[PDB]
Amino acid sequence: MQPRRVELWREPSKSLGISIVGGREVMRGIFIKHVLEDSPAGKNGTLKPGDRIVEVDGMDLRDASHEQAVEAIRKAGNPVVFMVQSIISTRL
Amino acid sequence: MQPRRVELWREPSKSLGISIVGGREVMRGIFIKHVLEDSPAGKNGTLKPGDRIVEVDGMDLRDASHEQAVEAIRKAGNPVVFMVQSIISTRL
Repeated sequence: MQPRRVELWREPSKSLGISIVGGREVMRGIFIKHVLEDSPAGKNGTLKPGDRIVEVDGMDLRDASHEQAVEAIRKAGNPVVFMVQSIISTRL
Repeated sequence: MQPRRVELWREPSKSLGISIVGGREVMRGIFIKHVLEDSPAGKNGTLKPGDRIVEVDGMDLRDASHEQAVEAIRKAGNPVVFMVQSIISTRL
């Protein structure tokens, strides 16, 4: 599907509620591993496992390292603005 | 972590309870996207989102296409035997 914008509003003393994997190579891109249901990301509802993170707070992450992505997200203000894109998957 | 063996026992009229992403390139490797809690994969308990699928029922999937992996899993007997390896992730 098409790339889309996600604005995560931080909550004090809570993590955003995502885990990320990947980065600059079995998984070059940066992707969402998990989303905690009872969390900012869960409450948002539009960020999903398997979503590729293409930008965070204006910074291009399309050829980024795991560290650059982690850093971009941690140093983002509020809201944390992602551009994400879903990847094709198969249910078995 | 180390590669490990997972034996999924199929249940009649139920899907295995996994979704997979990736394949032969933002995600070259084959990885578990989702595991349904109330399913064979969920009941097993040892297969997790973010796990790289390296073999299925004896077939090497280390340079496999999405289609080859889907096919390997669908054509597997019972139990469906995976070799998987976790990838590093970061919680935010």
